[PDB]
Amino acid sequence: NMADYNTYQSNVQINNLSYGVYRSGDKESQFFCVGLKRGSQVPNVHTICKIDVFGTHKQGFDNMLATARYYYATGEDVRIYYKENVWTDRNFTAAFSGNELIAITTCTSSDYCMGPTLPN
Amino acid sequence: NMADYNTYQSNVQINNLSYGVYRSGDKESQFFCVGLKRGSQVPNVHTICKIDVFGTHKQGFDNMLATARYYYATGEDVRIYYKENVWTDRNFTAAFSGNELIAITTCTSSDYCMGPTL
Amino acid sequence: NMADYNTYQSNVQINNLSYGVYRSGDKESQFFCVGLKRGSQVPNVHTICKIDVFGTHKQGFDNMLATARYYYATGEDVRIYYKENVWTDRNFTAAFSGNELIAITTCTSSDYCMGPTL
Amino acid sequence: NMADYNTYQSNVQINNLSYGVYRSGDKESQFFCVGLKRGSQVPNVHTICKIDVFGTHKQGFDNMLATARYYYATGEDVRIYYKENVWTDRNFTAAFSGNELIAITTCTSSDYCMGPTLP
Amino acid sequence: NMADYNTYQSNVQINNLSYGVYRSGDKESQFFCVGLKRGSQVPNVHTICKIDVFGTHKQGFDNMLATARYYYATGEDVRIYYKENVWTDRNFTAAFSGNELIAITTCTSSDYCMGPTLP
Ligand SMILES: CC(=O)N[C@H]1[C@H]([C@H](O)[C@H](O)CO)O[C@@](O[C@H]2[C@@H](O)[C@@H](CO)O[C@@H](O[C@H]3[C@H](O)[C@@H](O)[C@@H](O)O[C@@H]3CO)[C@@H]2O)(C(=O)O)C[C@@H]1O
Ligand SMILES: CC(=O)N[C@H]1[C@H]([C@H](O)[C@H](O)CO)O[C@@](O[C@H]2[C@@H](O)[C@@H](CO)O[C@@H](O[C@H]3[C@H](O)[C@@H](O)[C@@H](O)O[C@@H]3CO)[C@@H]2O)(C(=O)O)C[C@@H]1O
Ligand SMILES: CC(=O)N[C@H]1[C@H]([C@H](O)[C@H](O)CO)O[C@@](O[C@H]2[C@@H](O)[C@@H](CO)O[C@@H](O[C@H]3[C@H](O)[C@@H](O)[C@@H](O)O[C@@H]3CO)[C@@H]2O)(C(=O)O)C[C@@H]1O
Ligand SMILES: CC(=O)N[C@H]1[C@H]([C@H](O)[C@H](O)CO)O[C@@](O[C@@H]2[C@@H](O)[C@H](O)O[C@H](CO)[C@@H]2O)(C(=O)O)C[C@@H]1O
Ligand SMILES: CC(=O)N[C@H]1[C@H]([C@H](O)[C@H](O)CO)O[C@@](O[C@@H]2[C@@H](O)[C@H](O)O[C@H](CO)[C@@H]2O)(C(=O)O)C[C@@H]1O
Ligand SMILES: CC(=O)N[C@H]1[C@H]([C@H](O)[C@H](O)CO)O[C@@](O)(C(=O)O)C[C@@H]1O
Ligand SMILES: [Ca+2]
Ligand SMILES: [Cl-]
Ligand SMILES: [Cl-]
Ligand SMILES: [Cl-]
Ligand SMILES: [Cl-]
Ligand SMILES: [Cl-]
Ligand SMILES: [Cl-]
Ligand SMILES: [Cl-]
Ligand SMILES: [Cl-]
Ligand SMILES: [Cl-]
Ligand SMILES: [Cl-]
Repeated sequence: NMADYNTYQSNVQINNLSYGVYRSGDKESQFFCVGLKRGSQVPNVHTICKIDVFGTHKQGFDNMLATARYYYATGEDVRIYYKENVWTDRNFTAAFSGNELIAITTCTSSDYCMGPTLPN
Repeated sequence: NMADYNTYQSNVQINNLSYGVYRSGDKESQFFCVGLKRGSQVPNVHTICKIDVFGTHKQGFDNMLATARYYYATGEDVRIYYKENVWTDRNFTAAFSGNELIAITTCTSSDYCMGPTL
Repeated sequence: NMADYNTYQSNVQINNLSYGVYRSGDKESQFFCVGLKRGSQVPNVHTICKIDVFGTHKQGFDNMLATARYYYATGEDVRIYYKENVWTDRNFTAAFSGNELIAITTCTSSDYCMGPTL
Repeated sequence: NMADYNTYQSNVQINNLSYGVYRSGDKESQFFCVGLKRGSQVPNVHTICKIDVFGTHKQGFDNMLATARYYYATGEDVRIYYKENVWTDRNFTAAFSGNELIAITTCTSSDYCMGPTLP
Repeated sequence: NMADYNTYQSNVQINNLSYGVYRSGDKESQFFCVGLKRGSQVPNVHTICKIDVFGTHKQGFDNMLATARYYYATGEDVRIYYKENVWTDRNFTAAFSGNELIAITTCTSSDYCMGPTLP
């Protein structure tokens, strides 16, 4: 069991994207946020964010951004691994969410995406 | 609300892009500007720039550039958050604008774009 | 022969890609993994990973990611060089594998891929 | 007017591209050059270059290259701002030119390219 | 002439690409190699490599790689400038080559590629 990989939404698509610069607390940050759909439906949790200088995992901001962007471009089916209730900037969470983006993997069927699932 | 996110234009397209290097004050800078339209119309503020070593927020130059270029390439509907009357180099502002680029988010209808609204 | 180039699969395709951030041991890491098919079949070794701050070769993370993603986009025949039984984090291996990604070369025919062979 | 923005070619296309590594003096450098055309014509200035550790603006090498490469790909109309008589290495300028690349902007018509112009 | 720019092959296509990590001479390195064709033929020197921590010019590894990947993608006509027999790790040379990548420029036709040429 990988820590932080037990909260995911599978077979979703990235259909919105935000990227910006922002001062939060006392730090100048960059952030991006993905908006999620599942076909014509909107998943329960639909907005996941990553911030360069805040979070449980500060590494990989540029790589995650490029990855998100590619998937937004193709619109393909992906699994999004995320972490709930991370951001405490109430201004930020009101506008986007408290969710922190952890990983994105691809799917090869309505039923299977790459990466760990809750056993079983 | 999010500081610096109260000034924006929704459902615009990035129909022109400028990138260049330039000496301003006594500092060597990089800059890019987006030119905007809303359909056949030109909005109030239509030129918005970001500069690597100047501005209210200096971070994110490369990621903001890569992002603007993506949207220039697709011609898709976006919202642009910016900050007014930032640049003090009067040669620059005359040629482009005094507007600093803060964020770019995507839009799915004339109603909804991602990010905070007022 | 070249150290670490004795183990490979030729003429497979990358049909899935994983990228994420993860704490392993005491380190904050990035990883990505390619998932492999050979046509419609799954090959013996089907999952190969690279991690920025762990491995036989920590260099080239961004360039290896960029390369994988490229071949994922095209779906072309590649030959993949890898090192088995590298990762010792048993939560990682169970979720992906213990194979470390060493190199990716291209293929012009079902008979030839670039790079050393045994 | 912006200092280095008086010299430009409008509504051209980048139809050739060079990139390489080169020792000039005792300084190891990278350079890239754009080759220009105007539809079927070739403008007065047809070769323009940027070098990572030489020139009037050493910054923005990676971004300028990515920008030029993109425009090379789409082959679209751009405006090119440059600086003449920069490069002192006579081997380099005989091989390419003495022109330094300052900026690249896009054009939405034959009448308009983004960026300043003269009177 | 430009030092290191007198050895080249014009109007070739990059038809193969290798990228990997590797330990040589007790240093941890990245390398990539382009493989070349000329139409239905294979030029005299068909494999040219660049290595991040070794070579006559160690700069520009990411930019050269990105450049070579682009031309692998398009399969278009290019001129490759290289330097011969630089690599001394015989494992590597037997597997790939001993040639170091110096520059890549684009061609408009079989008469003209960008960059310095011999008379
Ligand atoms: C492209 C450009 O405009 N560059 C100029 C920058 C930018 O306008 C600025 O960084 C964006 O915020 O500004 C430069 O001039 C500033 C500098 O001389 C500082 C010196 O401390 O003063 C600034 O004015 C301040 C002033 O210091 C405060 O007392 C108070 O009045 O606020 C004003 C707000 O501007 C100058 O604008 C710079 O070098 O930083 C000149 C650049 O050409
Ligand atoms: C993602 C992951 O698996 N990370 C683990 C890493 C990687 O397996 C490793 O870096 C791959 O090269 O390994 C970690 O555990 C190693 C660490 O405790 C070191 C301390 O010296 O010991 C390693 O085992 C060695 C051992 O040191 C040798 O004496 C001999 O027994 O061989 C083994 C072979 O590995 C541990 O693998 C790490 O801390 O780097 C744990 C990571 O979670
Ligand atoms: C991929 C690879 O082959 N790496 C080897 C490198 C490169 O071939 C080299 O950098 C090419 O420029 O070479 C290594 O061995 C060199 C090293 O031991 C140095 C010591 O400083 O000597 C080099 O040969 C010199 C020689 O010392 C001089 O007398 C004169 O002949 O110049 C030559 C230049 O080739 C060795 O080639 C290295 O570690 O740098 C071994 C690498 O595996
Ligand atoms: C944290 C969590 O709830 N994870 C669930 C996930 C979400 O609950 C769900 O997506 C909320 O929108 O749902 C998962 O299972 C899904 C199925 O319930 C659905 O019928 O089909 C989906 C694929 O199209 C998906 O398999 C999921 O997204 O994987 C299960 C997961 O643990
Ligand atoms: C190092 C060297 O000899 N370089 C030559 C080059 C090579 O010999 C050749 O590429 C080996 O395959 O050949 C050059 O001239 C070429 C002609 O030999 C060829 O018939 O047509 C080529 C264009 O398709 C080209 O004109 C070259 O590649 O430029 C000359 C170069 O110095
Ligand atoms: C974008 C954001 O929400 N930043 C906030 C962070 C993050 O919530 C945590 O770092 C999450 O781990 O927490 C703070 O206490 C901090 O570190 O300054 C306040 C800050 O404003
Ligand atoms: Ca051509
Ligand atoms: Cl754990
Ligand atoms: Cl979890
Ligand atoms: Cl949400
Ligand atoms: Cl993309
Ligand atoms: Cl304006
Ligand atoms: Cl496997
Ligand atoms: Cl010229
Ligand atoms: Cl074209
Ligand atoms: Cl245009
Ligand atoms: Cl060869």
